[PDB]
Parts: sequence; C-alpha cells; structure tokens
Amino acid sequence: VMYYGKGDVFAYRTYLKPLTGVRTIPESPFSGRDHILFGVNVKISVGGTKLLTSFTKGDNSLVVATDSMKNFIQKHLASYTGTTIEGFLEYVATSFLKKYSHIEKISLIGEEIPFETTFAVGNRAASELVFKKSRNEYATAYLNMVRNEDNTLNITEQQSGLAGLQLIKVSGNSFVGFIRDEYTTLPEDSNRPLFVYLNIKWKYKNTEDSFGTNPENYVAAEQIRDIATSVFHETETLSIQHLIYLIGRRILERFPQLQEVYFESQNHTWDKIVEEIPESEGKVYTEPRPPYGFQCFTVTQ
Amino acid sequence: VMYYGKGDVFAYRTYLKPLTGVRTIPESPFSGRDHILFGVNVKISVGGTKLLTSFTKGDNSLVVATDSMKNFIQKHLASYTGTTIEGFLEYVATSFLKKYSHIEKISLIGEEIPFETTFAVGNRAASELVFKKSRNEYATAYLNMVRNEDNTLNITEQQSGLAGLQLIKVSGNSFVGFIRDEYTTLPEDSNRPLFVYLNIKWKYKNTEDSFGTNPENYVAAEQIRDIATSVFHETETLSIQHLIYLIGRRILERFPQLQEVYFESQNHTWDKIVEEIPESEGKVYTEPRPPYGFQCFTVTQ
Amino acid sequence: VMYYGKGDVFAYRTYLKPLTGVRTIPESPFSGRDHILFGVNVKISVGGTKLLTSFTKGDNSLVVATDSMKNFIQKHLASYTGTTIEGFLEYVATSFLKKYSHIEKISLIGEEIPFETTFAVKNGNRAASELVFKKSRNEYATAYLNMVRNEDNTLNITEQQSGLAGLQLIKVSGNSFVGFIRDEYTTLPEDSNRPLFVYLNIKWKYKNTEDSFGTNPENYVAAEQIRDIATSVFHETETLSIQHLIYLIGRRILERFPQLQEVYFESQNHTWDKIVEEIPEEGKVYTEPRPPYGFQCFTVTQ
Amino acid sequence: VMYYGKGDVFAYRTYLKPLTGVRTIPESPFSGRDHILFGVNVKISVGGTKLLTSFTKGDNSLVVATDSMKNFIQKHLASYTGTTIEGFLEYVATSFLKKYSHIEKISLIGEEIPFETTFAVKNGNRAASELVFKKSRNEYATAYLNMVRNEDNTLNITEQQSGLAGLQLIKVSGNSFVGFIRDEYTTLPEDSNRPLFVYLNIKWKYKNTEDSFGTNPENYVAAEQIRDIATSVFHETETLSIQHLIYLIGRRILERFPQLQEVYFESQNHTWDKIVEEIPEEGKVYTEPRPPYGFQCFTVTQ
Ligand SMILES: O=c1[nH]c(=O)c2nn[nH]c2[nH]1
Ligand SMILES: O=c1[nH]c(=O)c2nn[nH]c2[nH]1
Ligand SMILES: O=c1[nH]c(=O)c2nn[nH]c2[nH]1
Ligand SMILES: O=c1[nH]c(=O)c2nn[nH]c2[nH]1
Ligand code: NA
Ligand code: NA
Ligand code: NA
Ligand code: NA
Repeated sequence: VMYYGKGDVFAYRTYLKPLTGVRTIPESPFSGRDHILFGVNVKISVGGTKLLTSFTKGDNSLVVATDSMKNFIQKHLASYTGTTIEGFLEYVATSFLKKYSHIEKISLIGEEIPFETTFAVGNRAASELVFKKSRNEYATAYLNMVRNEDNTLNITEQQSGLAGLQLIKVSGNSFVGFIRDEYTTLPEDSNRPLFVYLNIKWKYKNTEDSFGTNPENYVAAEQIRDIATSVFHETETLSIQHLIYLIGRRILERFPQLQEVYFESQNHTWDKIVEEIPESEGKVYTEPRPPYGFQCFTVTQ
Repeated sequence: VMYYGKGDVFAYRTYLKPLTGVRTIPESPFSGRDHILFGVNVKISVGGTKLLTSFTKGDNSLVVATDSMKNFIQKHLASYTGTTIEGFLEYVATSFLKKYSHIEKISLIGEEIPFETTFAVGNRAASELVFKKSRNEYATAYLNMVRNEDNTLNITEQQSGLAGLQLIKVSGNSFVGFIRDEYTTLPEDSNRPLFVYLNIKWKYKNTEDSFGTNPENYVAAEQIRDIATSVFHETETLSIQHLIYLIGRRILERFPQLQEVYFESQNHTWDKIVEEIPESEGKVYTEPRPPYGFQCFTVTQ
Repeated sequence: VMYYGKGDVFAYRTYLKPLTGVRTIPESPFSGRDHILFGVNVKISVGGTKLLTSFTKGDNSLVVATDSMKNFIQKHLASYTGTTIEGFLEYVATSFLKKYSHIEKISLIGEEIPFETTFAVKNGNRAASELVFKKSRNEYATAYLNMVRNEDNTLNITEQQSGLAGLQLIKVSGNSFVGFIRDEYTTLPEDSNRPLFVYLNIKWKYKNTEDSFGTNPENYVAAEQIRDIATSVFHETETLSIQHLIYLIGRRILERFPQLQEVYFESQNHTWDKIVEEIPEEGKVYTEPRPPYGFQCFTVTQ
Repeated sequence: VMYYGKGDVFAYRTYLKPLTGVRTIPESPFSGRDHILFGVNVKISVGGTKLLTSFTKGDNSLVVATDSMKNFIQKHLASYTGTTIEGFLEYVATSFLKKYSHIEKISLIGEEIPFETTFAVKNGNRAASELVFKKSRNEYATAYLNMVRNEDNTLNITEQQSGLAGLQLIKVSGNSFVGFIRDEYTTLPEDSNRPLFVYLNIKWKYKNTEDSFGTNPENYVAAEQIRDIATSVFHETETLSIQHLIYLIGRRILERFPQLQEVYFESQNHTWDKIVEEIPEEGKVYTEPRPPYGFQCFTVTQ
C-alpha cells in the first residue's frame, strides 16, 4: 500500500443548484432537494508510483500538501454546477487528475451532513432560512478514478449509500428455530421489538446515472430510507437476515437501473423487563449489554 | 455533600397512556403524544443523615442497592398511569420516599429518548409499528422532593427542559459593534450564518401544571422547540444574547403559567471560505477550530 | 443568571518553569513536573450587571467578543511565569478583571491535557526523551477559580478548587458487597469477592488559597500525589462498598495534607459481570455490564 | 457478500499464563506480560454457502445465534491455556469450525483492553500492586485471523495480522515540512521547525504464522516493542514529513524482527497551530487546529 490524503474535509455550500425531477416511487414522497444548504464531509486519497521517494527519501518535490487538497475540495464545491454528492465527487476527481499528472489513482468518500426544515410563522410554514442540524441518517458516496497508460481517465468503482439509519419495530418480529446446543442460552422470541441499525449501499449499472444530470435515473438515499421503513412495517420478520433480503429485493424492483444493494445491519434490540402490565398491551424494556449481532449481505439485480 | 444513586437507567415503555388535549400555540402544531413508544433515561440521587455510617463504617444495613433503585424505576414505569416525564418523576419520587423512611431527599433527572415516525405503504402513512431512533433534540425533566420533620413530603424544585437543539440560520444575523482592543481579531460580520446549540429550561408557577394531569396547562418541549425556530427566523439577530432574550420573551408570552425560562446557548458558526460565487448568492464555509462561545441567561415572567 | 464566555480554549506551552521543591508523602514518588510540554483546556465565564443590555437590546458596546477571550487566554499562557494550572488561572483572572472594568465576576476552569514520557536510544543507551511525548487519554488534573471585583475596585478570590479527573481503577479481589437491603426491589446477590471497578473524580480545597498557586511549592498538593494515595488505599483496604473506600481515601488525603480543608469525591461503579466462576487448575472470566451505573458523592472535611 | 457475527464481545480473564521468554531489542525493555488481568474485545464473522436460506427464506435451522457466538468466545477465554491474543484467536477459530460443520470461513479481530500497574504502600515500602490496575484509554495491541474449512474438512489459516493501535506521539522540535508543491491551491507556509503530532496505527505480518502464537515466545513480536521502536525512531530522526518518518520506523522494525514479512502504517497528522512564536527570555504557544487531518497509508516489506 502507498497512498496519502486528507480526511474530515467539511464543506458547506449555500444555494447549490436544486435537484429536481427525480422519478418518484410509491414508498417515498421524495422528488428532489432544494439545496439551500448543502453540507458534505469529504475524504480524499491519492496514489501513484511517483510518490515513492516522498516516503523512501523524504523528497517533497511531488507532494501536493494535504492542506492543499483541502483547499482544492472547498474551492471546487464553490464552482460545482451539479446537484448531487456523486456528481461532486466526479467533478473533484476529474479536476484533480487533470491538474496533477503524477497521480495515478484518486479515491473519494463524501458523507452528507444533513439538515432538516423547521417551522416559522399568520401560519406555520417551513422556513427558508432556519434549519436543524441532524445527527440521524445521512447519504454517502464513494468514487475511485484512475489514469490509464494511454492517459485516459476511468472510473473504476462507484457506490452510493445511506448510513446511520436506526429503526425499531415494536411488534411483528420473531427469532425462533435457531441452533440450540451447549452454547445456546438465548430464548426463542415469537414477538420481539426488533431494533436494527442499517447501512445500505447501492451500485448502478451505468455510472452516469449516479451523477443526477438526468434526474429520472437518480436513486436518492431518502427513497432507500423510505423503502426500508415500509418493508420493515410490512414484514412479519423472521430474523434481520430475512428482513434485509426483502428490503434489497424491493429496492432492486423499484430501481431497475441498480446492479446491486449491500447491507451492513446490527441488532440492538432491548432486553425485556416487564412482560405483562395489567390493563395494557404495554411492556417495559431496557438497554442490553454491549455485544451486538451484525449481518452483511449483497443482493444482485 | 453525601448522596448516592444510579445513572443511565434506561427504560422503554410501550403504550403509555397518550398525552392529549394540550393547549396549542401558533408557533407549533403540537397537541399531544401517542406514546406507542415512551423512552426515558433516568438518574436518581438519594440522601439522608442515616446514610453516614455506610460511608464512615462500611455498614450496608441501610443501603438500598443502586441496582435495586434501577429495578424500582423500571417497575414504576410499568405501573405509571400518567402521561409525562414530569409526572413519572413525581410518581417515582413519592413512591420511593414512602417506601424508604430513612431517605430525606430524592433528586431525579429524566431525559427523553426520542423516536420519530416513519413511512409505510396503497398510500404512504405514518407507521404505528416502525419508529426511528433520533439523536437530535429531546425533552428533559428534573425534580427534587424532601421529607419534612412533620413527615410530609414536599417538592422543593421542579424544572422542565429541551436539550440538544442545533439550529443554523443561513442569513439575517449580524455581530458588529463589540469591543475592539489589543485582544480583538474577530472581524465584524453584517451577515453571518449563525449556528447555535440551545438547551432551554422552564419552571412553572404551580408545580401541579408540570404533571400533565390537566393538559391545558402543560408546556411541551416540542412547543418550545417551535417557538425557538420561529423567533430565530423572524429576528434580524444582533448576537446570540439578543436572540435568546427574544426567544425567552416569546415563550413567557405564550405560556403565562411559566415563571421563568433559562437558556444555555453555544456558538458553532462556520468559518467562511468562499465569499462570492459567480452567478450565485451562495458561499462556502467549513468547520471552525474547537473553541466555542457560550451564553447563559434567565428570563422571568 | 447572566453570563457568557468561551469553552474548549486549548493552549499548549513549551518550556514552562518547572515545578520542583515539593513535599513528598509515603504513597507517592512524585517530585515535580519538568514542563517541557504543558497543555491546558480552559473554560472562561464572565458576568456583570452592565452586560444586561447586550441581551435585552442587542447592544454590543460592552461585549468582549468570546473570540477575544480565547486570544486573551492564549496570550497569557505565553507570558505566564508560574508553575501550576491553579496559578495560571489566577494570572488570567486578575489580568482580565484589570483589563475590563465593567466585568464584575470571572469563573475559570482549567483541565490538564496530560502527556507521558517516552524513551529513545541515542549515543549508546536508552533514556527518557526530551523531545517526544505520548498524549494520554487517562486521568488528568483540574482547577477551578472564581474572582470578583468589589465596589472599591479590589479583586477577591471567592472560590478555589483543585482536582483529579478520569481515574479508572479495578481491584481484582479483596472487595465485598454484602448486607444491603433485601426487599421486593432487590435482585442483586450478595458477593463476598468482586472485582470492584471504580471511576474516581477527586476534588480538594485548601485552607489558604495561596497554597494552591505553587509559589511556595512545599505547600502545594499535586494531583499525582492524590492519584497515588487513591491507588494505595484501594490496595490496602478490604473494601465493603465504594462508600467505605472513598471515605478511607479521603481520610488518608486529609492526614497527609493538613493544609487541606476538605476533599470531595464523585465515584462511579463499573464493575464487570461474572461469566465463568471456576476455571480448571485461580482465574475467572468477566464481561461488560448493562449501562446503568451506581455513583456516590461524598465530602470528607478536616 | 454473505456473513454475520457478533461485535463488542468484551471478555476479561484473570491469571492467564504469563508471557515470558521473549527476545529483547535495543529500543525496548519489554520482557513479557504478567497476565494478572487480560482483557480483550472480540469481533467474530462467519460465513458459508449453507447460510443462504437464512437470508432468502427466513430459515433459522443452520443459524448459530450471535448470542451463542458471544457465549462461545467467553467460555473459550476461560479454557485458553496460551499467552497471546493471536493464540487466543486461533484457539477460538479452530474450536468454532470444529463445532459447526456448515461454517466454511471465520474471521476474528481481537483488541487488547489495556491496564497499567499501580503502586501501594504495605509492610514498609511502596511496590507494584498485584491487585489494583488502572484502565488505560491509550494505545493497545490488536490481532486479526481468518480461517477456512476445506473440502476435506481440514482447516487452514488464510490471513493473519498483528498490530498496535491508538499511539499518539508529539515531537516538540526537530521536524520540518518544506519543499512541497506551491501552486494556486497552496496556502500552507513552509515550516523549518514544527511540533509534529502523529497518530499511528502499525500492523505487521509474519513470514510464518506459527510465530504469532507465542508457543515459542522468542519468535513473537510484541506490540510493546513496536511502540518503543516508533518512539525511538521519531526522537532520532530529523523528520522531513510523516511519510519520511513512517518509512524509517518500518525499516527499523523489519531490521529488528527478521521473522516479519512486512509492516503497514496508517498515520494521521494532528499537529497544532502556532499562536505565539516569541516568548520573552525558548517556549511557544500552540492550539488545536481545524478538523481536517492529513493521513498516510504505507507498507514496508522485507
Ligand atoms: O435477527 C437475528 N439474527 C441473528 O442472527 C441473531 N442472533 N441472535 N439474535 C439474532 N437475531
Ligand atoms: O453572538 C455572539 N455573541 C458573542 O458574544 C460573540 N463573541 N464572538 N462571537 C460572538 N457572537
Ligand atoms: O459499592 C457499592 N455501593 C452500592 O451502593 C452499591 N449498590 N449496588 N452495588 C453497590 N456497590
Ligand atoms: O508530513 C506531512 N505530510 C504531508 O503530506 C503534509 N501535507 N500537509 N502537511 C503535511 N505534513
Ligand atoms: Na411517490
Ligand atoms: Na397551534
Ligand atoms: Na525531582
Ligand atoms: Na521479565
């Protein structure tokens, strides 16, 4: 391995060109983003054989300073004329390889820094000025671009995602029928309040569709979130494994331009404390000990 | 000082009695809570002269185990027949002093663990089953109760609050006219994107009104949140100090049953990177260095 | 309430005057501080009735920008000629009130950012490095100071407190917790031998605030020495509870430092849950508990 | 991809077999581990094509509950008779594949939960305590292991890696960063003497996986010794960049441990910003930077 770069490059842009005309799906009201505020956290990694002596000899002649890479990203957010993080990553990548001929490979991660609307008043409406910083789920994007021997540039990998989704379904979930042996102490549960954390990532058949230039073909993280919550509600779940497969199948049915969906899920279900409350369908639970189950699974189109 | 207790007592209750009929205000749509899911993080502290020898002699005869205090709280969440955190704290407090005659003083903090609705589908609606765990703002409550010499119990202190509100207003804020001397390097800014964190706490004229038994008199954290966002939108702010005073005045005008409102605010405004973008009203900003300004201020009715 | 200020004012100073001339105790080899690297995180709060209209009218005329308070702290760390965080806070507070006549009260907190020595081979042998330090995320010293301006424009310290924060200690045996109340709320078993794991925050107040500054260092009480008393007493004691332990720690502190007026403890119980009791042919296995934690708050006075 | 498992499996063991018989190096006094207290955080991932219908059909017949995997790990820490995290992972992996025939692949990560010695006065003198330990939030050792079941039901290790995580080192002088590209994106000044602050994660692979287990301890490479090489080289070197430094650290590691095949570095730059350059009558003042951090990823091979 030989690469270097800059992490935690925060950049907030006001009044990015709005994303509009995204084809809708029945699980989600999403049709676009107003982009009054567009926040992103970028990580940039660059590589190339000509970087060797920066390591082996302490020669900085071909070192773009990581601080300069931060300036590059922030200046390019000011000049970007597109409408998505995926497209912003492409713009940065192409511009960086064009600028620095000694770099053979660039890898970028962009994480949305999400904001929510707030109420302002003779009637409450969404404010165009005041927004709430959200620490809940957020969109992500990843891009790798290389310079070939014939000096053409090529995207070698692209992936979009949704991170930090935390969903609890109070009833309508079972976990029964698993292996019972000398190591098993978990009771079977025919009705648990399954609490899952979800990170969902998708890849497109055609990299162009990720940029949003033709919004009809763009798959928004907001729509993925809404599919996940709908499928979870609809399904008598039999395990997290069962749930995530069904979510993936629905995503790929709604978005035929997608090639695959990948899931990283964790189980954070609470421990039950009070099983029966007189005169109520209610129950009391509490936080479990730290160990958490997880699942990782790809569904392909 | 001499007290002991239990912290991080998480307790999640399904199907608490709904809070309904809260008198509305124009800044907020809030009228109640369905309480399908009711999550709280409780801290309990107890004191009394009879605890001395548990410290000075290692005598545990009058030590209620902190683990038992956790069981007490979780069992009482199962039996609570009310509709608010404030009322739950009163129920726990009265029950604990009634149970343990050697305790002279109990202090409780309750923090909401908030959950948000999600979409499920032939039309999207809010799910009654699937909820999103939120890491954004949340309601709080605090209660202190004592046993008097004539053996009556009395609430000595009650306070409600909203914590973790993070609001950014992209324009319509200035900070000018402050002291310029040998220590001043901050440029005056006639139009900054003020980003404030807010913790807001209120006290009632009549402790009864905090419980929610008469919802007409209950002041919900959701309504406080919506007043804050409305006032921030409405105001050409001149500093955080100026903004929080105005928020407090509005709160006390809307809620005459309140005696005071207290604010703890922090300044997290971003540093500007790009001041002018051709053909746009947009700008680019980034995260500042760690130091943060803060303000603390009480407004009284 | 009405005040404002700046938090997370980090400041790192190289080559502060070393702390030496301290008075030793049996429980600690502490003999001073080299101060090649001195880091502090400062919070500053200021008040005064003349600040009212900055809130009620948006009048910034008497507002010292919080950014300027950060500059003030950082510049004064460069000029500070003393040897302790406590003395640094006094230097900042006195200087700030002298600069800003409309401020009536200042409150300061300083938290040490601790570094540990590393070793290097050079010129034939391994020795402590004067250049390379390891940042520590473990325990650290703290200080608190409040100062006021009186009607006659004199300045008085109104409260001072020192402390040690973030000490996490586990004793594998020699602790019991038995004899507590057993009623309809009790499910905790009696335990004659548990691996008690405590978090300790310990704070002390001096009889004479001058002794906190270090200008006569024999009278200073170092957080390092308090740390070492805590670990020694925990080892020495067949503990009957955390309450029992912290009282005995406090007694030892006050016996070793007669110039202290009191010591205050905030302790938390983070003891692990037992998984395996018997291992064939003296060990056991434990794991992390559920989140709820017991805590204790207790003062011992001289 | 298809796998599942359990994360944050904390396990604390008392009185593990001590590690001794290690081979020393000039840069480190490390001589073994007492193992009075041995803590580990384990993540376990398992796969196999027979798990498909647990996802596609909700059939739990071949699902080992993740809770049971936690039980498995905790119970095997009680029975483990070796002396290293690397050996513990092998013991767990081999045992798990032997128990569960439908599992084709297991991946394990173990992270040391480190504790430091404390001292106590007893029977007339201050000495290291055998009972009281301080939990550390600083650097810690790591291990990684992947094992597979072949068609003939033999088991093979397919990847092994050891490491040191969380090392944070600041060198106050004797570092430069000059000569980098100066163009329309450059605003960083050249600096002939900066207080370089690096975070280091260092990972190593052995030529022969057996040497990682500790059963012949003279061939084991301890994270403590790697830590001490890193601090020594940082002191010894007039650094020209972090890239320069980590290459030299890697060279020294590979020279001192010829049984290693390679060493991999993930470094981050957290150097403070300068506030005061000149202090009257050699110190300076620095403060925390904005969040963006440079990083480097680099392998040195034998
Ligand atoms: O959904 C689940 N999948 C699992 O693999 C599992 N293991 N324990 N609980 C579980 N729940
Ligand atoms: O609103 C503000 N109040 C302040 O006191 C301040 N100080 N710096 N910036 C500031 N902004
Ligand atoms: O030392 C202890 N003190 C307590 O009060 C307590 N309660 N549960 N366990 C405990 N341990
Ligand atoms: O050591 C460094 N390497 C780098 O690549 C770099 N970029 N900015 N500062 C730096 N320091
Ligand atoms: Na739709
Ligand atoms: Na209303
Ligand atoms: Na000395
Ligand atoms: Na030895």
